[PDB]
Amino acid sequence: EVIKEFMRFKAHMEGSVNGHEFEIEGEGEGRPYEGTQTARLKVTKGGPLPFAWDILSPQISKAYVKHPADIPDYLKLSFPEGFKWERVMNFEDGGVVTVTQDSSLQDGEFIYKVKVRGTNFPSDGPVMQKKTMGWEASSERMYPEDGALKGEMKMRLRLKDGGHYDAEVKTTYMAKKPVQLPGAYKADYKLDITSHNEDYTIVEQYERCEGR
Repeated sequence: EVIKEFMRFKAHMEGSVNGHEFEIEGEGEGRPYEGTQTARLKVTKGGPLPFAWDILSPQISKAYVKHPADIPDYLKLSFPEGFKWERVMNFEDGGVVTVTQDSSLQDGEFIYKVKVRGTNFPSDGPVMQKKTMGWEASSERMYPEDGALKGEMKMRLRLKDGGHYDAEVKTTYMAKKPVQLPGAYKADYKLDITSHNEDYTIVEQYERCEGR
């Protein structure tokens, strides 16, 4: 049908973190029913970034989440029109990241438009000093509320110096048509940076996500 067993995507991201503006463009591919995907991203403006790429990686794809048959796959069902999402991440040291995203399907490939704002990150923190080392696996609590599918999760970022750096995350995912919302369930994620040049202006990532 509209969602094939293999799908490519194009992504464009604009934003600002602690006042630093940037643009990122990327292309990816994956297997939406198996919950797996990879992408190649390039910082096209504002590179090299003065902050950890790790805060941007989750803002680059929910059409690729493996679901059981008895769970309506609301975000897949939303296509060809698609869906929008709005996210707020509250980090333990007061940093905040907010995101608004549009997902659409244009002639057989997914199109992602992302806007990112980060603010209040301590200048001496792991984000502005780039001391981060990738996200631990996460479980997102999914639940229907107010005509939308909501997600909530605590995410933990590994630090290069030893510890962990935590965020509280809340996201609203909204189909462009009112397709069948699921009941409550959990989506488990693993997101890895698989390749990156010295300054991270070219980065590759891989993610597996499965609803339980």
